[PDB]
Amino acid sequence: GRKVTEAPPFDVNSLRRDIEEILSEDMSKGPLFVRLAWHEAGSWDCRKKDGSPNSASMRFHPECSYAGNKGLDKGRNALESLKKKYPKISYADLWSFAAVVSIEAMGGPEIPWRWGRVDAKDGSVCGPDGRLPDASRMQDHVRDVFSRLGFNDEETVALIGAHTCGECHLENTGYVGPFTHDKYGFDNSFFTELFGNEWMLNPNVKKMQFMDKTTNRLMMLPADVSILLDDKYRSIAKKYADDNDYFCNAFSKAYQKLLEVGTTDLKSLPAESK
Ligand code: HEM
Ligand code: NA
Ligand code: NA
Repeated sequence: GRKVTEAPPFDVNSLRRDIEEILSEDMSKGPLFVRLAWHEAGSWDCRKKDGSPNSASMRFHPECSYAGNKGLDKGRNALESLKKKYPKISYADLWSFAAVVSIEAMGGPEIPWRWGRVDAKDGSVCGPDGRLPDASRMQDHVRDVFSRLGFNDEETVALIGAHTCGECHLENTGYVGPFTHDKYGFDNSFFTELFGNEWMLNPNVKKMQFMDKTTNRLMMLPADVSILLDDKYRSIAKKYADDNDYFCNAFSKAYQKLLEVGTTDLKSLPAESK
């Protein structure tokens, strides 16, 4: 084990500023980068110890063409110019970093980030499909997926609270709309809106989704509203709705863990780079 501290081969403080500038020109890329890094880690099986998480294996087939990753080409493409500018960064480090920077940019927690991920060089390391969650399914499927990733219920609910930011796109997943009225803010408001609305069927979307009664401008997936139906998940979501600092600190710990599954030999930044 034992902590290793070392300056990375790239200029992390300049890289962070370049990412922030991308976000200031196009805030929609912030939630996109958070989803990108999550899908790159979401292939993990903590039992089989496979799926090539945190390795930018999503840059290869078949993983890049799995339905759960549709739209993430826009995320990969959006970082190619920073890859060229900082050529000593791995794609895996760049994706994960861009996600932690995005979260901090949207007013979210400052999430500790370590470097050293090594990029997949071919498709042979890609694990199979059906590792990413199915939005059309409910709480048992959610628990099955998050237990396979190595998370408990408190970490599962906190991670799903990332839908505080961003929105669904019909062209990517057949789902449409934001989860909150502040989609470029990172806070507990996915839980506030979840408890604070009556969810009804949206009759105008072919894939089954909900809308809020009050405005019809929010949406929830079946997997999202399954947090209300599971007694255990509901109790945990209420704690997060009630206490944004507790939600932010739970999300920070769980998202760092996510961006580190199936990794070795990671390095802490020198206090001044972090
Ligand atoms: C039950 C588990 C989850 C399911 C079923 C799920 C499903 C989805 C779907 C279907 C979208 C819409 C994607 C699109 O059309 O562009 C989405 C967006 C998003 N998801 Fe998830 N998700 C889950 C968990 C998570 C986790 C764990 C995170 C991160 C820790 C995450 C973060 C995001 C973000 C940030 C967006 C917005 C992307 C953007 O605005 O481009 N999700 N999710
Ligand atoms: Na992967
Ligand atoms: Na929000």
